Amino acid sequence: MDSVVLFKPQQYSNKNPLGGGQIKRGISKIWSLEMLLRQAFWSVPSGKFEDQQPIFIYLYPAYVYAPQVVEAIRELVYGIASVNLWDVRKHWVNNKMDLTSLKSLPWL
RNA sequence: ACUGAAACGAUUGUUGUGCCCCUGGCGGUCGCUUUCAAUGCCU
Repeated sequence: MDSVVLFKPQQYSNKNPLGGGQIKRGISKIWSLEMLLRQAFWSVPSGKFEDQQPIFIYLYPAYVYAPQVVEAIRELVYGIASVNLWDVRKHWVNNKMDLTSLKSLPWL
């Protein structure tokens, strides 16, 4: 449904029968709660989020995190600044291309 | 039926339009066609 999923509901499917009138794709009732939780807690559009060209970065652990590191990664993923590459450029041609300069910039 | 069978990111499009290798410039300056010569010899 256009009111549930984050992208076009009605495009060609290899999973629906070929030449059939079932033109809408399927979603598990589980993934239907998940797409609605994404509308609710990321505040993204229904049926139209894909046109924002969304690319997702997932920050998986090196097997284990301590409780303080999961709290640190909370403070990041809910608080990270929307990156603009112009000043990341500026703070790196200044500082003589020492990449260690990036460690200190206001990323939050 | 290989999460299968068939599967064009395609169609159209001028690196375009204007533009003076331009302006100025003495082949110039100096230079004796010169030097020597019996219209001559006899009546």
